[PDB]
Amino acid sequence: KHLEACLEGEVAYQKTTTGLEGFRLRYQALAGLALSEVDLTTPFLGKTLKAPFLIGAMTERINLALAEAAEALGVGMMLGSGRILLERPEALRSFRVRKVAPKALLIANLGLAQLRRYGRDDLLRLVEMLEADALAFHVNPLQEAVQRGDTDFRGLVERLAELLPLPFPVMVKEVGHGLSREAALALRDLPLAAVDVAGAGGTSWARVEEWVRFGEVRHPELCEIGIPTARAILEVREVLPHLPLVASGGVYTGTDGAKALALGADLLAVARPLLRPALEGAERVAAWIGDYLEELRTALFAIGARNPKEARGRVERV
Amino acid sequence: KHLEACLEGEVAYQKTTTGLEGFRLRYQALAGLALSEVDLTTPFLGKTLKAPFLIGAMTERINLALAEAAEALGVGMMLGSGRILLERPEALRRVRKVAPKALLIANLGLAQLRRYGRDDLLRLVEMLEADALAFHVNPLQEAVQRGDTDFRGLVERLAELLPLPFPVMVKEVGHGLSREAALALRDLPLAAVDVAGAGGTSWARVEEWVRFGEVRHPELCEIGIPTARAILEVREVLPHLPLVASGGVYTGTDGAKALALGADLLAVARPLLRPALEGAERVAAWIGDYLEELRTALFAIGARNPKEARGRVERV
Amino acid sequence: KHLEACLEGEVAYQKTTTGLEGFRLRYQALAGLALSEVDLTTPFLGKTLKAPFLIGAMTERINLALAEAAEALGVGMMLGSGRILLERPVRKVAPKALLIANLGLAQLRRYGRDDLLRLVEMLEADALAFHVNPLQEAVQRGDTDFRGLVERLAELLPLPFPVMVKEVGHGLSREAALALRDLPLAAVDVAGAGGTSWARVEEWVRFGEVRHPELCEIGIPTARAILEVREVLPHLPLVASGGVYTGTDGAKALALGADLLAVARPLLRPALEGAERVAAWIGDYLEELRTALFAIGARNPKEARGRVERV
Amino acid sequence: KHLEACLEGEVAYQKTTTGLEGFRLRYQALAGLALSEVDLTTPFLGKTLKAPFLIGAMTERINLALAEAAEALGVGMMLGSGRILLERPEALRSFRVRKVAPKALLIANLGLAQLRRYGRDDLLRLVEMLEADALAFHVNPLQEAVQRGDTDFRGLVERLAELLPLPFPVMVKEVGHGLSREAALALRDLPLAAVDVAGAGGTSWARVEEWVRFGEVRHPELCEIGIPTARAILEVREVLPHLPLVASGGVYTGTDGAKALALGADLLAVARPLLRPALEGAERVAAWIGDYLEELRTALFAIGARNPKEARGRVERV
Amino acid sequence: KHLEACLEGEVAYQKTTTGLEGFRLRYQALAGLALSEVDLTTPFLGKTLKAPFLIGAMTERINLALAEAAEALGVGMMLGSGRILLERPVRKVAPKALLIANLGLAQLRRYGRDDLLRLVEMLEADALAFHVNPLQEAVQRGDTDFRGLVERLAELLPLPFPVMVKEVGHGLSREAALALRDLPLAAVDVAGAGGTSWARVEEWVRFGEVRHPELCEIGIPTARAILEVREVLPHLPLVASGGVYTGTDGAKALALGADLLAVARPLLRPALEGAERVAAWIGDYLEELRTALFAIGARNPKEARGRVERV
Ligand SMILES: Cc1cc2nc3c(=O)[nH]c(=O)nc-3n(C[C@H](O)[C@H](O)[C@H](O)COP(=O)(O)O)c2cc1C
Ligand SMILES: Cc1cc2nc3c(=O)[nH]c(=O)nc-3n(C[C@H](O)[C@H](O)[C@H](O)COP(=O)(O)O)c2cc1C
Ligand SMILES: Cc1cc2nc3c(=O)[nH]c(=O)nc-3n(C[C@H](O)[C@H](O)[C@H](O)COP(=O)(O)O)c2cc1C
Ligand SMILES: Cc1cc2nc3c(=O)[nH]c(=O)nc-3n(C[C@H](O)[C@H](O)[C@H](O)COP(=O)(O)O)c2cc1C
Ligand SMILES: Cc1cc2nc3c(=O)[nH]c(=O)nc-3n(C[C@H](O)[C@H](O)[C@H](O)COP(=O)(O)O)c2cc1C
Repeated sequence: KHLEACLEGEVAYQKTTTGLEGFRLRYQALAGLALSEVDLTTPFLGKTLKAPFLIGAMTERINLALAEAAEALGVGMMLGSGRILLERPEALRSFRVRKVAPKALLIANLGLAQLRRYGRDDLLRLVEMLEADALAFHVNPLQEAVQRGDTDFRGLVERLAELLPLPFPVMVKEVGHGLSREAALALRDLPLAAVDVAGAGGTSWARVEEWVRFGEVRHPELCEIGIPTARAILEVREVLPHLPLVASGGVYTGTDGAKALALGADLLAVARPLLRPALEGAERVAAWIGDYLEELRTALFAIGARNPKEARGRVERV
Repeated sequence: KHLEACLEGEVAYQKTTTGLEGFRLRYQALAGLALSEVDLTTPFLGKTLKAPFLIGAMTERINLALAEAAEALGVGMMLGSGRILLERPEALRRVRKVAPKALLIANLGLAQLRRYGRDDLLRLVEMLEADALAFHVNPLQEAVQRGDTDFRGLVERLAELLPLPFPVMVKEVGHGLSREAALALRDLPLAAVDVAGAGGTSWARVEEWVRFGEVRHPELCEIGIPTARAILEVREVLPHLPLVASGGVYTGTDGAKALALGADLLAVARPLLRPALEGAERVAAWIGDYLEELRTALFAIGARNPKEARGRVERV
Repeated sequence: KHLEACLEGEVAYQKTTTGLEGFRLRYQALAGLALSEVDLTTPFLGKTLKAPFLIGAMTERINLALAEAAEALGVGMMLGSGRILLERPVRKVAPKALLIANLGLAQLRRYGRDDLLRLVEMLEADALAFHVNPLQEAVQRGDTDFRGLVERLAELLPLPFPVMVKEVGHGLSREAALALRDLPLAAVDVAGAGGTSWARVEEWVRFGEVRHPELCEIGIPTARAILEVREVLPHLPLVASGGVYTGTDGAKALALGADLLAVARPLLRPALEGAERVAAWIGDYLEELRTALFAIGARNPKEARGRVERV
Repeated sequence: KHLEACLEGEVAYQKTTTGLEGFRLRYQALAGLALSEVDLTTPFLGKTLKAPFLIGAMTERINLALAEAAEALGVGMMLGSGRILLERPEALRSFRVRKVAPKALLIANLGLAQLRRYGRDDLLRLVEMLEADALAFHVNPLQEAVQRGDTDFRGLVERLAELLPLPFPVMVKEVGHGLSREAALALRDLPLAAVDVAGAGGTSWARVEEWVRFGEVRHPELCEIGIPTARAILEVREVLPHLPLVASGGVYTGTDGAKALALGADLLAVARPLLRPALEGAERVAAWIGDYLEELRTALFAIGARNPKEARGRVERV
Repeated sequence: KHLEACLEGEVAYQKTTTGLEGFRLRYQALAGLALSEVDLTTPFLGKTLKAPFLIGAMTERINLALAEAAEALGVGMMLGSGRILLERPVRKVAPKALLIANLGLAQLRRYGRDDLLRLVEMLEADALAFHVNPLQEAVQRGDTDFRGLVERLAELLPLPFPVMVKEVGHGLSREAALALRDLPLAAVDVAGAGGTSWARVEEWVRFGEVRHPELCEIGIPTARAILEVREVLPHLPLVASGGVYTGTDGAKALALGADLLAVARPLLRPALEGAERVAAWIGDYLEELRTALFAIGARNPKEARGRVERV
């Protein structure tokens, strides 16, 4: 159903935008460097990816096409909520993807609200079964409100905070509505491995949720609520000046990814746009991502940056 | 192919603009002067042009129509990359024949200094009988085109073998020169600079259009410094070097704004491409009309010449 | 690539239409019957389908989703050109379901009597369908020779399994139907213009856009094709396909002289999402075809014949 | 719900039209008559109405506003399905409208499919309770199909045919999808008092029905099925050359009513367009209808017709 | 100026169309032939062209680009009014190519037998074409006297080289064809409405805009002109021109009764870019005309006749 909606409905934001359009990249006609010298290699969560890119979390045959491409290109990949795996270890055969992705970095996904019913061990089991290199918890009160699902988000930050110091790197992310600066403050003390701001502008899960319930978005404005990806990057970075940040949420082009990095991001993550190419097969997914990085490179090149790092600051507000 | 695209495709910028629309000219109803007294005469690169205008660089029969008009009106003209001439001296069939007096800036493009030197340059300005030489930088274009993508140490390779017999200038091809780009040139003894900013023709678009018959990465091709921003930024860094505003400065009124923001010369390329295909008379008509309005604009502004235009504009 | 284009490009016809819009169904407010009494059961190619519907030919994991649904609902299914199978040697999910193997006429120039039997064999198909498509092949720039294919079939015809001829969306004219009148075919698929234009799909694959629009709109509108072909082959069972995307349209198709409806492209996306989605699509289509036949006053696909008028 | 949909949804036909636009009225600049001499008086179902107009059937406080206006202007009125009254005689107090409409002609409404569960007496009781001057049965297989209600319309024409010869005049009508010529044939033998073709072009009850189920019309083409009001008039008249016919189904203006009459109708009936003015009160309803007849008169006047009858034939196909 | 207008103004017809859209080509999915066997070779005015195509008359450097392409592909070419040549006295690039000299009827009022021979002479043309255009001349406000021009030609006719009459885009009516039925012409160019409207081109030159739109839409649609003229001159070779801008349209043109297609304005811009560009344009046009004839079931421009129906 949710997969159906993302593929057939108007689930993207209609009024709010990532805000990246409000910034222009500083073009250096005389930055004097060679395109061949711009290196996208970037180490993330204890592994060296060939580009600062992560396939976004998506929730069976799609995962094998996504992963296969992740390996082929050398980029990371966040798995869909393995929440269903801790409930049916028999269903493990379908998230089994290491087979196609031997080396590729794989972030397992679970979602904070679950720490209210799962603990220390269960977690280890999940990262285990999947043979993941890390684990990501996603928070999403607005989505859950509109969906009318577990609507209780009390004391989840501490329940994590305590049982934290885990064997594998851990990161927190939203699902497209964004993480505010105060949200970043609430995480500043936990020893996280990284953060995914996943802001507004791309796919609105409040819309995806309503579309699943009515076959149309009945409360448009309610579903546009969120922190634009651009604002989220700036705000979160502002609070966590050193933790590696992932910009996701409508960062659908290489040029935009460059802007994302310039504003303070370290990694880019794309989800919905890969959903269709994933249905067509790994080759198609690899093609999509390949082209995205091909332009991210050219963008960094025109900016005068030799790598995702030197992009920082190379942008100005329109 | 490139000539085809500029003539048949959507090669102009779609979202980014020159930004000149963000400024209004300060109309002086009582500046108390006569239209007849506004003089466009302006000396550039060691020659006195009748108007602060340069026909933009364009790359065979078109050049003879452009030049012929350049003479007729007394404006300059930048030649297309004569890069092909240093490779096939036979095919040097030259426009001086139609343009005896007219100021002609030869064109070559920086990335070439990686394979050509001191002499070769002199030969080019020579063969053409040009009054100067212009090197153009364009990493973004070359990236999208997928051509020579190496721009390392080109500024110095020029810097050293610089002090040349003829005046030299650096220009972009429509994506613009940033203030830092102007900084990287501040030390070289250049004769002038052409900021050639975004807003007019996007060569990234022209390039993609040549490869797919359509622009596949629109946003990627809109990357650049708007002509208005480039004028302000570059002037800011090189307060005295003569500057050429080009890149979507398609009307006289816009040229006036360009000057007001800190430019000394205006340059137009693509818009002249079609009239050039129709003949010199048509090209002369176009440019004539442009200057006719530039004059009226300077007149309404209260400026007697391209110089007094400086500052006579405000941000909307 | 072709699968990519159908899923991402403007491959549907832009100017020519099926023409079904030119006809209105004769609504009988007092036909006096019960919706429950309208039966879609229809026997085709030696099997009894639960509705006069066939999943259109489409060319790997999609086929298993399409077939699984074909079984679930009791409708037929045409397989993609098994041409690739005779060069590099789904029943598992579809035990009972009627399956028409597909090959394409131009191949009889390089394959014969046996090879055919082998194909229907390997697939465990209930019949075999040859598709003709000169316009597509022209634009594609593929095998462009269609000489003597009708006879090469005509002779080696009388085959162990029922055989049918079809186009790929540009339609079969009345003269085309004449050229087939003598062959002992099991059925025909007019596959007319109005839905997906394979000339467009073909050009889109070559330029990422349709460069010769008008050239790709060439064809016989599905409505015209039904009328024309029926006119020539008054009894051979006919399949209406080519932009017959709704139940209401299917009803019109039948009313004009069709016996079966076939849908292709519209099922391509639901096929990528899985059998449940495909079954949902088709289920809904038949749900409306039934209501349409109901309002028309027809108790079955047959009584629909003639229950329509030109607007 | 149904009342909600007609008031808030796109329940009118989207592609099919009444078809009246395909005819132009024959304007007689020199028909040489006085506007004052065109008389709308027309006797229907044993009563003399002041204009060939009937308020369409609509299904509580609205009925009192509609009726009150019916009296005020001297036009008829068809009541909503009193089907609910034969099931809850206690609910009679709400259809009780004779109090406001002492004289006005009132056609009770019931709907054919009910003769499968009600008989001779029950009918008399309904016309009785309401103190109606006649009874109208409505057929609507397409609506019922889409609604998913009683979908069995077998032998309803005869069940009526036999127990017919009733104490009060009886008429058959559709609900907006129209009656075909064959439909008219199936009625040619029954001794009906009149017929309401109620064709397509105005409100599509298939759309109203789907809108109630999904909050949107999911099968547009399916809901456009029907006989355009113009076609229905011609076709039915063709079969029943003398039975008085009512043209309804998108005949929303006086000028259109004139066209309706010209094509062979005797009475015009309007429903949905009166629904909102009915919610505002009798005065508003009277205003609407008053204005409609004011233009019908002018139209008949320009046509050269002194009354609804002389309108017959005064129109041509564009 | 006129060259400027055609290149920069809205000189095409705005309301009237060629009318070719009113016909659909009869697609023969089973015409059973090979694309390779459709031959465009067609002999015209005493020469064998490789395709039934003629570059339209256009009026200096453009002509060398057009001609050079004419040779390259093997198609004909009509020269601009050489009227200016008989007042102030391209084969070099086009040695073999068929070249129709152009002059225009209204000139026979001031030029005679010899002068004509001189023109065809100087140009080394293979024939001569006179163009009539009262509507253009009216709007232009030029020589507006067209009296007795048909006879002045009629008499001094029987000329050493083949002669043909044409309009300039407003078309030749059936009666116009009647007035020519007696003269021994080599061929006719109906040059109908639907493409470039010279009344518009003319007004655009005078006001920089079309002030009397409806006045400039006056004319016989190319489709009607083909039918009407053919009707009167069942055997004289006919050229369809006037908005016949695509191969598919050319096919329709032929099907309705034309023998040759001629394109003008659409070649004007590629002509400004050079012969290669012009050749590309025409090459692509014939490439589709071939495919169209192929789908129609026609082996050559002749078998196309009648292979079309009215929509
Ligand atoms: C089909 C689909 C499934 C998803 N499943 C998950 C999931 O299981 N867990 C999660 O944390 N996010 C999930 N997401 C969210 C993305 O990882 C993330 O919210 C992103 O911001 C939305 O993609 P973006 O805007 O490019 O489109 C899913 C998104 C899509 C489209
Ligand atoms: C047909 C055409 C050919 C050109 N050729 C050259 C060239 O050889 N070298 C160069 O440095 N710029 C060339 N240019 C670029 C212009 O000189 C310059 O980039 C300008 O900013 C684009 O024109 P503008 O925006 O008015 O249109 C060419 C532009 C056009 C339209
Ligand atoms: C992805 C796709 C694959 C197809 N593959 C074949 C094929 O292998 N053989 C064939 O004869 N037709 C094939 N078709 C054509 C259809 O069977 C048929 O031409 C139909 O008329 C097009 O579907 P329709 O108009 O509903 O959409 C294919 C169509 C689609 C969309
Ligand atoms: C709120 C509403 C309630 C209705 N109730 C009935 C009803 O009970 N019985 C009936 O036979 N028709 C009913 N109708 C139908 C009308 O009498 C008739 O179908 C008409 O053709 C629709 O109105 P028209 O097209 O102007 O809008 C109802 C229509 C509306 C808008
Ligand atoms: C630039 C241009 C110049 C032309 N010059 C002539 C001419 O000298 N004599 C003539 O008879 N027709 C001339 N024509 C007309 C064409 O030969 C003919 O009228 C044709 O129908 C218009 O081209 P078509 O509709 O494809 O565009 C000219 C057309 C154009 C566009």
